[PDB]
Amino acid sequence: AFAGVLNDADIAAALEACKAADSFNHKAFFAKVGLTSKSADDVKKAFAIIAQDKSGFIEEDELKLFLQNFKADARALTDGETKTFLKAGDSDGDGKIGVDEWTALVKA
Ligand SMILES: [Ca+2]
Ligand SMILES: [Ca+2]
Repeated sequence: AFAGVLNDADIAAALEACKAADSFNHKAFFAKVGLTSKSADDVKKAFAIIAQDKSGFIEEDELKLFLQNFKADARALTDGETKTFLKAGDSDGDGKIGVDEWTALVKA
């Protein structure tokens, strides 16, 4: 779903690095996959994908499936990984990650 925004090479290496359960770190994934250097238009396309439906937010259960947006058969994040990722992104603490949070998080 990221064809045209992120290259396959980086996506391959990013998934590879966080292979073992609990090895995931969103900041490392962002950097390796090439997200932090993308335009505002691509960063919003990325949000629309990860957020799945049209609730306008990345709900926790959606976050858990973060890696699958890149590779269909990727593993789901662990409860631990999901919580760490959510905690760092959910600035307003409403339990989910909205667009502003996403934009900001990608800039941190
Ligand atoms: Ca959603
Ligand atoms: Ca939030």
